[PDB]
Amino acid sequence: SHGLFKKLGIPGPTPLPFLGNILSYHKGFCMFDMECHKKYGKVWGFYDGQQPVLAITDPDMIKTVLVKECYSVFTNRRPFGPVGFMKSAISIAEDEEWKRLRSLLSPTFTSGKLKEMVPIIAQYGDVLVRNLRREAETGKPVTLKDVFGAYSMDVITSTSFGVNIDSLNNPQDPFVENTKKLLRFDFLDPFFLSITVFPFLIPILEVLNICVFPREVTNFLRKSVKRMKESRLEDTRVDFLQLMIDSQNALSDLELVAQSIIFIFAGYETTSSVLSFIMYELATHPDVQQKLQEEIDAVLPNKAPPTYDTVLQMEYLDMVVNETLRLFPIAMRLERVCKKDVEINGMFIPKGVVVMIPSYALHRDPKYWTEPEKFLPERFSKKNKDNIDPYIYTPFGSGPRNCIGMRFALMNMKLALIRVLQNFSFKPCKETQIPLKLSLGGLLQPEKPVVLKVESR
Ligand SMILES: CC(C)c1nc(CN(C)C(=O)N[C@H](C(=O)N[C@@H](Cc2ccccc2)C[C@H](O)[C@H](Cc2ccccc2)NC(=O)OCc2cncs2)C(C)C)cs1
Ligand code: HEM
Repeated sequence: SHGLFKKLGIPGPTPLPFLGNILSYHKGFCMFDMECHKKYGKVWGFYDGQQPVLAITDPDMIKTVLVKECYSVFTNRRPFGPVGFMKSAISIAEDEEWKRLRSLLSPTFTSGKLKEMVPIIAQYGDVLVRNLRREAETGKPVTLKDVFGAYSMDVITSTSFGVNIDSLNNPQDPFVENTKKLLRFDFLDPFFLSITVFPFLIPILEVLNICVFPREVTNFLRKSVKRMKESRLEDTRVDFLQLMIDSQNALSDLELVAQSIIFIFAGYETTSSVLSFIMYELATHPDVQQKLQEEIDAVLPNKAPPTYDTVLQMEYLDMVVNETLRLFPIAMRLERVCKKDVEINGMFIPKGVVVMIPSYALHRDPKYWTEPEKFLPERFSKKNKDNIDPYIYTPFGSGPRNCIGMRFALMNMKLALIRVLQNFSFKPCKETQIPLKLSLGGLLQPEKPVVLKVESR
């Protein structure tokens, strides 16, 4: 296996027996991707254990695997460990299975359904400002992840299940406590390092009922979803939950739970993380924060409530969101398994190979971005906008397998940002880590929580 890239004429770091190039992930795989792009150029290959991983950076080639040949050859993501029943979760499912889950869940975020959620989200936006104002009162340092996380949990559960768990008023909320423990992918943990280097273990762990997701956490989610499912079949809004309930009358019970777990995690974890990164960038760039507040005041004079339409009018807010996602992409890498031998744009790719798009590296690539390490919202303005390649910058992925919650995530975060900024200003304090350093974990997260001071306007 370790002689594949050598044989095909593809550059790459020399692999070690059994480990492949996995030890290079000691200072984060993003740095590894950066160094490989600089050292080897437009394409290179490395090995995760025995698994060949081909990294591509050419726009047209990226478009070919993410869009053109999605259903035909690059249909699924890389298997990543024992998943138990979560094998049915849409993001983990493959081929035809994934195809039906996709069409089934697709109606969830139509433009019409998104608009209906605005007032629902607003209730939580109001509680968010209230909680933050308390922090502004005491003047104590604020851990963004907690407050923004509770807001995110409340929003995803209400809009998806029509149930208000009121996380914004219950700090030890079991939903957040459990969800934040759902997946702690860490290469320093022997379990995750082992299954990544030796995939043959996966089948064995599945028999043993050993899962990457803690049994205690999934049990909790399973019970929680059942409860909410009941409250709906017993009471006298077509939402995520309804869509799945309707299918049952070919979706099985655990299967419905599997999708629910994906939505809860994405709505809570992924959303609150990006909000934290955005507020960090705003606190360390007062001119950007000041300028953003002015746009909001101009569009919504005297703290007027935001609306679906006015959210879309805010050009700078959108430039700020996009720029933060460029520097801190939750998708540090995008991947597709090559499920059959094929050539694309002049390059041959053997079956079984994992094709990887080093997003984090491409976003900081000194060919497409001047001053790549700088937070400059202007690069996304109408003027410079069209000069950004649609396949170099894909924070939500692209093609048939892209983020199904993209429009909801952008709308929800923007609603939060608006309410918060039309009431407060965030400033860095003593507990604020600057520069901000990312953890080496599998998911996009800073090493120490982002802490900031909130001041009332
Ligand atoms: C060595 C290798 C295995 C590793 N790769 C990475 C980066 N890459 C490329 C990944 O595909 N990492 C994977 C991942 O994020 N997979 C994903 C889609 C994706 C791809 C790239 C960037 C962001 C989202 C999806 C995985 O099926 C998971 C599994 C899961 C279920 C419940 C709670 C947490 C996780 N599904 C979700 O996390 O959906 C949540 C979300 C929805 N939108 C953004 S995240 C895994 C490790 C789970 C980190 S470690
Ligand atoms: C700012 C927040 C978010 C970001 C940055 C984001 C980003 C991504 C990315 C990069 C992928 C991988 C796509 C690919 O491989 O091409 C993904 C997949 C997915 N996301 Fe998100 N996401 C976010 C929020 C959400 C939310 C809130 C939901 C749902 C409510 C959601 C549901 C999904 C699903 C189900 C998938 C898998 C799609 C499939 O396999 O068909 N995401 N997301």
